[PDB]
Amino acid sequence: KIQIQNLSVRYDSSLKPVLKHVNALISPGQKIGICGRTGSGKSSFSLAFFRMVDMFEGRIIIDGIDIAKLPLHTLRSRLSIILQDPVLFSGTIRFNLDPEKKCSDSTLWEALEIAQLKLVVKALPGGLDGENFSQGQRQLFCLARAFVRKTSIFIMDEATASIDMATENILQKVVMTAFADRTVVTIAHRVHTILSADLVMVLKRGAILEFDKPETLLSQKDSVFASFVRAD
Repeated sequence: KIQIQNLSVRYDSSLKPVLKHVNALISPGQKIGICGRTGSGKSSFSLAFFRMVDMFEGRIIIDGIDIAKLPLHTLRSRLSIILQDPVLFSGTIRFNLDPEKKCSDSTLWEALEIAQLKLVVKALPGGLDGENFSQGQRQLFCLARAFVRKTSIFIMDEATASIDMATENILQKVVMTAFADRTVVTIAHRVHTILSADLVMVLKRGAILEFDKPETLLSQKDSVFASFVRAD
């Protein structure tokens, strides 16, 4: 569960604030994209809440807890993420698959067969024992490992930017049967999967343009996401 109060993002990191005065209630069972001129919209959400960068004003809260006393090791860990180039150690498959204590065959062939990587179970013998072909099977195993977090809140931002096109044919397909039934914010500059997302965001002026359904947005005579639809 998520409750965010009046968030205004100002960064001690580099010059000047970015996001300004964002307040809303958001729970699981949703999808959230990020559009705009300068990208990485969801990178502000990840960086703030998972504590990468820092903001100044406002808070993005989980349950009744706010950013203040939230457990640090919990906040930057219990979450999930997907990035463009997050390849991991190629030494051992079941051990990389076991960054934490244990999954073993259960989540191994369970999420592996769930990720289409079960043929990697057919080619390479049983893991803990890497062959790289493009990023397709590579980053497929990657974002598959990420999505294997399996907890309530999953986050991905522009994971399909470098992941090329027809991969989503399976890959977005994989998310189609996955990204549902939990807390998700999913952003792509192709934006194609943001259709059924209950919330959308595009960056103009100082902060996000607006937040609503895609069909409610395209429903008005004039709306942002429509205006960013043609030129893409």
